[PDB]
Amino acid sequence: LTNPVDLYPKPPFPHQVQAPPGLASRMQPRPDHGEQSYRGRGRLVGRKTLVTGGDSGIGRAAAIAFAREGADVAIGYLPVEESDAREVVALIRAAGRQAVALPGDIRDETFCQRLVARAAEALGGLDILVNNAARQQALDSIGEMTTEHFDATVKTNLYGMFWITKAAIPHLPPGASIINTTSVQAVRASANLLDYATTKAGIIAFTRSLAKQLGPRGIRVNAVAPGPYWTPLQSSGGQPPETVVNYAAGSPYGRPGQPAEIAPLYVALAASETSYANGQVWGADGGLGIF
Amino acid sequence: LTNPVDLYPKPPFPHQVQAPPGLASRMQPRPDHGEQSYRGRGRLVGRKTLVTGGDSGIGRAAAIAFAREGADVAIGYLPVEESDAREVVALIRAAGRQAVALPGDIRDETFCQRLVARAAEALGGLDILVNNAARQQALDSIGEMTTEHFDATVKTNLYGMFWITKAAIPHLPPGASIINTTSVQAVRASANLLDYATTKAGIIAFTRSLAKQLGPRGIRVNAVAPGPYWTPLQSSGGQPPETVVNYAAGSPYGRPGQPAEIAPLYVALAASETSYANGQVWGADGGLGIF
Amino acid sequence: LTNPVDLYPKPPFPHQVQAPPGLASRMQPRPDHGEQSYRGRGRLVGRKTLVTGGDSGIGRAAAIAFAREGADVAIGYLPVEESDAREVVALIRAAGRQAVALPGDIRDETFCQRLVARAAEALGGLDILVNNAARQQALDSIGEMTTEHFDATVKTNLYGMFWITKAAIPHLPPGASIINTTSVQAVRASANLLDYATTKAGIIAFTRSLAKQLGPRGIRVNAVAPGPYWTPLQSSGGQPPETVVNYAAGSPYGRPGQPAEIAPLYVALAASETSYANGQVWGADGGLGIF
Amino acid sequence: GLTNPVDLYPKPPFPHQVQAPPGLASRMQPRPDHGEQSYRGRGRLVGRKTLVTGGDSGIGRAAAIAFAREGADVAIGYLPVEESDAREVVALIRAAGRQAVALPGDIRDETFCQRLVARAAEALGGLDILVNNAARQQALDSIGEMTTEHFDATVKTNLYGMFWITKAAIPHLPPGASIINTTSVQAVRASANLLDYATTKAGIIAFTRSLAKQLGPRGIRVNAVAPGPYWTPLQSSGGQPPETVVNYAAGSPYGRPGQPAEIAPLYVALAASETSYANGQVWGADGGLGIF
Ligand SMILES: NC(=O)c1ccc[n+]([C@@H]2O[C@H](COP(=O)([O-])OP(=O)(O)OC[C@H]3O[C@@H](n4cnc5c(N)ncnc54)[C@H](O)[C@@H]3O)[C@@H](O)[C@H]2O)c1
Ligand SMILES: NC(=O)c1ccc[n+]([C@@H]2O[C@H](COP(=O)([O-])OP(=O)(O)OC[C@H]3O[C@@H](n4cnc5c(N)ncnc54)[C@H](O)[C@@H]3O)[C@@H](O)[C@H]2O)c1
Ligand SMILES: NC(=O)c1ccc[n+]([C@@H]2O[C@H](COP(=O)([O-])OP(=O)(O)OC[C@H]3O[C@@H](n4cnc5c(N)ncnc54)[C@H](O)[C@@H]3O)[C@@H](O)[C@H]2O)c1
Ligand SMILES: NC(=O)c1ccc[n+]([C@@H]2O[C@H](COP(=O)([O-])OP(=O)(O)OC[C@H]3O[C@@H](n4cnc5c(N)ncnc54)[C@H](O)[C@@H]3O)[C@@H](O)[C@H]2O)c1
Ligand SMILES: [Mg+2]
Ligand SMILES: [Mg+2]
Ligand SMILES: [Mg+2]
Ligand SMILES: [Mg+2]
Ligand code: NA
Ligand code: NA
Repeated sequence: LTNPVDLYPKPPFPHQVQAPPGLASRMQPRPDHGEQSYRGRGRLVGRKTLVTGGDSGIGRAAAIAFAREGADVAIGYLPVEESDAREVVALIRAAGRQAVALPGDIRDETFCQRLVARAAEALGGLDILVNNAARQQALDSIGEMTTEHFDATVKTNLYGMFWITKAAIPHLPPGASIINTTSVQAVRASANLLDYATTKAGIIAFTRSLAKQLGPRGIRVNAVAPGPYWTPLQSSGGQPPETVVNYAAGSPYGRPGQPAEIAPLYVALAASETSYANGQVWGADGGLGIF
Repeated sequence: LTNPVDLYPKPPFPHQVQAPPGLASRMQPRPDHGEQSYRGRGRLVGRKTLVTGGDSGIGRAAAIAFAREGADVAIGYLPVEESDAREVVALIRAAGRQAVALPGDIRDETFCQRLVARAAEALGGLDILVNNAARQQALDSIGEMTTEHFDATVKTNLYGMFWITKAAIPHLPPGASIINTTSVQAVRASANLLDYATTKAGIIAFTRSLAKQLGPRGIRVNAVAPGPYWTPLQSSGGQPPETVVNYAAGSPYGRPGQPAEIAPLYVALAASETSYANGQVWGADGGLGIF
Repeated sequence: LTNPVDLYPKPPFPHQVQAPPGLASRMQPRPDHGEQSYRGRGRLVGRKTLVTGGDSGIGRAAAIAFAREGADVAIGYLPVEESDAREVVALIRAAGRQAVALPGDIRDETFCQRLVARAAEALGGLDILVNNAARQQALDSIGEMTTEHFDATVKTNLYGMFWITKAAIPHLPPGASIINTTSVQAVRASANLLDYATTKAGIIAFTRSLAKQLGPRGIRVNAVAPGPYWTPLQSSGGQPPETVVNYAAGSPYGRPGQPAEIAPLYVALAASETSYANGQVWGADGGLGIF
Repeated sequence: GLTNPVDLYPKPPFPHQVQAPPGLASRMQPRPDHGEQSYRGRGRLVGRKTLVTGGDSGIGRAAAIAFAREGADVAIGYLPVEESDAREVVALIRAAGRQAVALPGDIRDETFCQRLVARAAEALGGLDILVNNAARQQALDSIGEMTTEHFDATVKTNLYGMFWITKAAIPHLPPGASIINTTSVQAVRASANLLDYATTKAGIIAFTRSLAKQLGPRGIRVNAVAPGPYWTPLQSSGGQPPETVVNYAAGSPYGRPGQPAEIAPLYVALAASETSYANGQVWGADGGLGIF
């Protein structure tokens, strides 16, 4: 037994702006993605996985967990994040599994198609897809939101997911899983996250509808809804700098989550024994009590 | 007192297919938008309103009610719907008010700006905005959903709303109202409405976030969530023809709604007396009991 | 047009505590239930209504509005609230309608039955029922919550509603309306409102289930979900005194609602024209954006 | 490897099979699968000390088996008439090498709730996983037929019982402990024939969320699980009418109800010490209804 409250760092944190998408290695403190704590138990042996945004944050924690549970792992990421991605590749390989690094921008439809084709070719198949990449850039007013800002968030968080998922489904055998990362913002819908929250609510409806389409074919589609986590998405403008300094201070634990803490949700949803979880949204928000 | 169950038509309806967006005048029965039944009582006197998709369906019922409550009304619609729109223009003027007809495709960002500008110019201002136009085209499988189909739905239902709303805010005085039409599909998320349900959940988060931005400025932003209603959106491919024949037969009333029935929600949300309703989603789904 | 933000008082409010259920006339400032501002428009002429907790707060605002819309009104309240209740009786009569005053404790099943029977007898019928009375007593820890405390909340807010509603249904003709007051606490579920939040979530499910039972029989059942409002429920222990002093200071308007502002929801849900609103939860929370 | 979940378990139609409540799993046709043969532990709850109400049958039985195989000692509550189901669970717990405790009694009685927790904690040498899973569910088509006795039995079992047990348990729970409450998709599906039941299941979610905010700061996590339709005696003893039971979940995306075996992984995942930022959550497993 461990008290979860003081298991991880609490605010205040140092001032630390990065340009998006940021690097985990440059945060203060660096996030804990489970590098030391996550121990596998053979729960996903021989599975074949693609995790978008697997270089850092929640995607990285999921990639590490999958590899240690016996799964081979391809990760997508943006080229600017190469130094974070190389760490994850090294962690996958140290677990004795195959790692594939597939950099590119999922706003580009033809890249989405190439990404899935090359992941499946490299792995000799595909049977866990995690749509986790996201753009998040806070703005206090719609007056400041250009079409370029709105479009970048929607193209990353909705179109990219649509294109990748559509390309993936012909590869996925019965027994496979799709997992989409959404956010408590889907319904908390902060004033400063107008476009982001719009997409995160959309992801949940997409998940539920696609689960009804694919469930009869033996493919399960689910979503994970984090509350506030210590990731480069936040310190590179997902929240303003002063919010980052005091991130989640007012929450029940008085601290943000660390990515390590949410990896178990992804493993549980993908595992073959969790066979009646389909169309679900599983939250991990530290007591906000949203999903 | 009237028993609502028996107040309006019940299925089965005759087999009837139209190409989208369809005409209300070609439905059997023609929808009841309140042309004979809605009596105004001075609840929106002198208001200045823009209703997208005001030619037919729910938007037409809202436009008729607004005019009879003393508001001037501009309606958007697509050019092929001119014969429906002309009826709404005549109903607005018959109530003694000013009508403005503004056909154009809201997937076009520049038309969205033109629509708002011309509505405000003609009416001498703008203080009720109703984002109600939508695309809905049922498809049973993501495998048959093209990027063109997905994009048409997202550009109509999310980008059009964003562009129109952003262009309208500089016109809106303290005390104004924005109302966005969403759907029970936001959470019912049927297998055959993958892109549509995505957008309708998005609209709710957009409403909630914008309400937190604009509430402090004195502008209220709310959503209306219809269940199934008898409109040309459904018989022009929003549902497959045999579902249209049997539309809402399984509901608690055993019948779909008629547009007339939901107009009162739009009047109540816009009324100045409803001054602490902001960020809300008000349902009218006949007992499905969703919002 | 008037800015709704500045329409009503903002905190801080004087330190003030009353023994429950409290009196509206002893609050500082006295609440606005629409005594001067609510304008009837002939929307409920000849209806026959029973409002529990109609002496003060939201129920008082609804009772004034119903009378001004042309309905006869019976109000329930606790005997110690006679001084608040007689003001409401006077306002109903000033609107030209019949008032009935029916004090008693709805935790008493036999009283619940007498209440409904005497209301219908005195009015000559019954066709709007508003279950609005509630108990709310904040407590920081379950360790301090006696069975007596938990039972008082559940018996008032769940059993009382059940008994009154069961007794009323044989009187209610097709076309009648039942409205249940719930709370954003149903899902906000504050730490200090453990028993209360339980009951308010229960009320929503009760509303939805009963709407599916009675909808087919021509009786609509709906719920209203207020956010924070300035009523004696709060300064008599519903929130601790320092919260009352700063009540809703952190909300988008920076003020709580006044009961006057939510009356239009009760009128709209009761009106015959709102005929496809059944099983709904309509929020009025000032921009929290919950229901 | 990969298995198609659609046809992993039996589909309707099932034979007519009314039981008087609370019913016995051994008298269902077919007998439910609680994971007796299939669930393999992996040392995820070693040394934990657990109390599961309604652990004789159904979802609670599946949780009990999984907890024991993951290394936890397990006390179960149930009603005396279910002794024959409970004795099987006791044997499954012991065969995993754990301590089992059988604590029959009716949780509508406040005094029994207090003694249930005291006796569970005493027998196990502590308590650090509480699963509030017992429930009453009796379908009725109209409120006119619903007596105060019927309403009260559902509310006393599903809300008051949970309240009394939870309150008595909290002084025993150390930091790192878990409380898990079983709710239902009926919390928001709110069928016409489950008026009192749906009321309580929505109530359970608000109770979970509020208590998570109370206890989270002290290191105790409070969460809920939201099943869709599962093959259990709660349904065939009147939770649904007989014709619905015959065709249970035929119209769902898989065309079949869940078997309790399938939901046990949710209870293990919520309780595990590594799942340390899950608090106040409602995790659904409804086979594609897509509710929680
Ligand atoms: N951190 C939080 O507080 C929080 C809260 C709720 C939800 N979430 C969700 O967490 C998920 C993972 O993000 P995170 O918080 O772990 O942060 P993160 O920055 O570590 O991960 C986001 C990833 O998105 C990828 N990405 C962004 N734009 C891309 C593009 N155009 N092409 C390809 N890849 C792109 C990047 O590789 C990046 O690593 C996101 O879906 C986000 O919505 C996070
Ligand atoms: N009818 C239902 O069962 C139902 C159910 C839930 C929600 N809704 C919502 O109701 C709203 C109104 O639809 P309705 O059912 O009254 O149908 P409708 O067909 O009468 O109205 C939809 C309108 O959208 C407009 N429109 C569509 N694409 C457009 C474009 N590219 N540019 C400009 N205008 C465009 C058309 O003018 C059309 O009249 C929509 O937002 C829809 O999502 C309808
Ligand atoms: N004021 C808020 O901030 C707030 C917030 C959310 C929801 N609500 C809801 O608003 C509704 C009305 O409360 P209000 O805020 O207007 O406060 P209020 O105190 O003015 O009204 C509550 C009324 O409940 C009645 N009542 C209480 N116990 C009773 C009993 N045993 N028997 C008979 N009558 C009894 C009393 O007559 C009292 O006037 C309640 O259902 C409450 O849950 C209020
Ligand atoms: N089976 C489904 O379709 C379904 C669907 C949604 C939710 N649920 C939930 O699942 C949970 C477990 O039930 P189940 O479906 O496994 O059925 P089940 O019949 O196997 O378990 C319910 C148990 O409740 C216990 N119980 C009932 N009344 C009691 C009392 N007064 N005192 C003590 N114990 C009492 C009995 O021991 C019984 O075994 C319940 O909380 C129920 O709400 C079930
Ligand atoms: Mg990164
Ligand atoms: Mg049209
Ligand atoms: Mg009072
Ligand atoms: Mg049993
Ligand atoms: Na959930
Ligand atoms: Na609502």
